[PDB]
Amino acid sequence: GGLTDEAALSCCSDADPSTKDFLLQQTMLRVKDPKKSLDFYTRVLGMTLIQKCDFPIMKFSLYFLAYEDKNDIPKEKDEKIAWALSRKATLELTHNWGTEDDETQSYHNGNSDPRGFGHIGIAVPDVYSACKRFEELGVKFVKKPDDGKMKGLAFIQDPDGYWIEILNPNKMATLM
Amino acid sequence: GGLTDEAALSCCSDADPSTKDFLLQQTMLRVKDPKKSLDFYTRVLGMTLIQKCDFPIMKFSLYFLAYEDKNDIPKEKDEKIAWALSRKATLELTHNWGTEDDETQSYHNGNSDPRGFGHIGIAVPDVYSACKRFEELGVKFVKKPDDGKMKGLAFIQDPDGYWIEILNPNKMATLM
Ligand SMILES: COCCCn1ccc2cc(-c3cc(-c4ccccc4)cc(=O)n3O)cnc21
Ligand SMILES: COCCCn1ccc2cc(-c3cc(-c4ccccc4)cc(=O)n3O)cnc21
Ligand SMILES: [Zn+2]
Ligand SMILES: [Zn+2]
Repeated sequence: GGLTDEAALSCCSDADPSTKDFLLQQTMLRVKDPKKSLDFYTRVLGMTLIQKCDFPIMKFSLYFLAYEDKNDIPKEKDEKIAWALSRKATLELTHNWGTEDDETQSYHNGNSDPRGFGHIGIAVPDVYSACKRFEELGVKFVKKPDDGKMKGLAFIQDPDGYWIEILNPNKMATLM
Repeated sequence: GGLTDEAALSCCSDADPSTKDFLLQQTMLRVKDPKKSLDFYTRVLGMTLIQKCDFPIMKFSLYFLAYEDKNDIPKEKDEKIAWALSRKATLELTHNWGTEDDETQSYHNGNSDPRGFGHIGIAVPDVYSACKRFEELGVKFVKKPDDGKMKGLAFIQDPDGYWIEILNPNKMATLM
C-alpha cells in the first residue's frame, strides 16, 4: 500500500551543502502545569532543565529539557542561551500563564482526532527494567512492553497525556 | 504569572542513575503524502533518509530522517535499524497507507484549537541566508525573519502544515 524503498529514495535529494551545519534542535509541546511537567521529565525521565526563558508581554515561559550534564551549562547568561539553543534533541515545554488554574483547559496529544503529532521517543538500554521502574513510580502506560504484538517496545504518557515511546535500538530489528 | 527560576528548580530532580544513558531519539509526525514530505525534508531542509520500515498488518510506513552523513548508513539491514534507531534527534514520519488518495483527509498541526504540539526547530548558522534560500524554493512562511517583534527568527511550514522554527542560537533576542 505504501511506497517501495526505491520509490521513496527517488523522492530524496542529497543534502545541499548550505544546510551542512543544520541540526534538529527542539520539539515544542505546550504543557498545562510546568511544575508537574518539570517533575516528570527530570525525576521520571532523567532529563536536565538547561534553560528557562520568560516572556512577560506574551505571558508565557519556555523550559528547555535535554539529556545534558548540568556541569556543562555555562556561567555567563549570553553564553548560556547560545549553548542551550545549540544542543541537539531538546524538548521545549511552553507554559501559557494561567492554564494550571483553568478547569476547562487541556492540551490535545495528537493521537485522536484531529491527529497530527504522535510522540517523542527515548532510547534506553533496557525497555523492561525502565518500564518496571515506571510502574513503581505510578507512570500511566499507553502500551506496556509485553502488551500487543510489538513486544519489547512501550509507550507511556506525560502529565498532559503526550505519548512517549520507550525503545531499545539493539532489539528493534527482530520485530521485523 | 509564571514560575520564578527558584520555584522551577524546586520542581526538578537530579537524574536517577538508571536513566544515565537515555537519549531523546525521535519526534514522530504523521504525514499525508510521503513523496511530498521526503522531498521537503531532504531537498529543502537537508536531512537524510536513514531508515524506512514498512508494517503490512499495521498498514503504515515509518520514515526516519536525520542530520547524518548518508555514508555513515550501514549496509546490512539489522545493523542499519540499530544504527538509525540509536541516532539522537531523528524525525519519524508516519505514513498511514491511503491518506494521499483521501481528498477530505488532512493532519492538524497543533497551532489552532485544539492545541498541543507546536513545532520542531532547526538551528542554523544564519537565519537570513537560510530563509533567502527557502524563499527561492517557494517555501511557505508563518513568520519571516524580521516580521513582528522578534527579529532574526523565522517559522516555515512543511507539506502537512507543521510549523518549523528556524533559529540561530548565537543571535537570539535579548530576554526582559
Ligand atoms: C498503542 O498504540 C501505539 C501506536 C501503534 N504502535 C504499536 C506499536 C508500535 C511501534 C511503532 C514503532 C516501531 C518502530 C520500529 C520497530 C521495529 C524496527 C524498526 C522500527 C519504531 C518506532 O519509532 N515506532 O514508533 C509505532 N507505532 C506502534
Ligand atoms: C509565529 O508565532 C509563533 C508563536 C509566538 N512566537 C513568536 C516568536 C516566538 C519565539 C519563540 C521562541 C523563542 C526562543 C528564545 C528567544 C530568545 C532567547 C531564548 C529563547 C526559543 C524558541 O524556541 N522559541 O520558539 C516562541 N514563540 C514565538
Ligand atoms: Zn521553539
Ligand atoms: Zn516512534
